[PDB]
Amino acid sequence: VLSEGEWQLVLHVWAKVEADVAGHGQDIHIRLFKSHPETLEKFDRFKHLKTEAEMKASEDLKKHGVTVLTALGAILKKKGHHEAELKPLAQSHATKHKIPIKYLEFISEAIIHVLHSRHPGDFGADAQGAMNKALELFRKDIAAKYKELGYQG
Ligand code: HEM
Repeated sequence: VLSEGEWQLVLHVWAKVEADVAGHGQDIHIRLFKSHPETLEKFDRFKHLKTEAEMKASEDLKKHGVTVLTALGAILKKKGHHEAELKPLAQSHATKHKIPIKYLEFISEAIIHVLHSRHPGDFGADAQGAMNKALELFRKDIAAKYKELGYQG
């Protein structure tokens, strides 16, 4: 469970993300694909992208990052009461895209990295710990929904 204080630190930094959702999404995906290249293989629509500049130039990748961060933001704003928002995500990611929890760990790492790179003054140790707890909760809850669907990833 996160404390109310922890949720407020999470949402405080999230408001900074919301000032440029597209750019944050791009940096997060680029970091993810650079640090863990195997994850790019999951995206039939993006795996053709060969360089960082191609990734930045891709309107479809930029659009996708807004979709991803919009879904995550909607989840975070529920402060743990996110069943209705999380279930459809679990359904598609377990049954269609087949994304193991370890890949969700990888993108969580990319999120923390990008938020610190862009907002160090609003993302110190305590805020990072809070965001880490929020993403840990997201991953734990999605893993339970995965199992309900029969996926052990
Ligand atoms: C913060 C965690 C993530 C969130 C919030 C998120 C959210 C979303 C959303 C909202 C969609 C569109 C609707 C849907 O199909 O469910 C989507 C699609 C997709 N996701 Fe994720 N995602 C996350 C992590 C990942 C990761 C790490 C991967 C791969 C390693 C992945 C793979 C995919 C793929 C392949 C699609 C279909 C893209 C397309 O061709 O249109 N997701 N995701």
